[PDB]
Amino acid sequence: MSPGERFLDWLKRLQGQKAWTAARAAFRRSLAFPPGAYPRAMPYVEPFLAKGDWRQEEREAHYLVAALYALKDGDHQVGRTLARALWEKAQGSASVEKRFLALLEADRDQIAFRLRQAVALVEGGIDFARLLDDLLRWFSPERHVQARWAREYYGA
Repeated sequence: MSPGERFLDWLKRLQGQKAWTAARAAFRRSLAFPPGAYPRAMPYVEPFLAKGDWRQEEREAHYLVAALYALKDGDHQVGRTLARALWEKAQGSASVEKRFLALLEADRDQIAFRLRQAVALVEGGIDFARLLDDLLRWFSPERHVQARWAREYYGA
């Protein structure tokens, strides 16, 4: 499995437990703070991160995805990437495309905010496994993830 698929399994397992209500509450509330900076969400993510070796930016990626997953009430739709979901949303609103481009152009200080805004903007579920795999590689000098998102958007 990929890091994204592994984390998705973890989130799905959590959502199936009685502790979900509390977990969702923590993840949802964490959207008001920088990823990885909300204490109550930590007990629900650290046990997972402990199984691997991560850099701070990578831990933050997991926290942000958990928060966005909760925002969408765990509606994971394999194959429906955020880029594709944004294209669908843009058909009814041309301005959505400018938000999409700004998302692709976001740097370390803008990505968390713009990603939360983009997920909140689209209708329905998205692929949270691919979302994490992509966020984890977002800062590659090549910007290959960004180019692929553009491919998915204009390809739709």
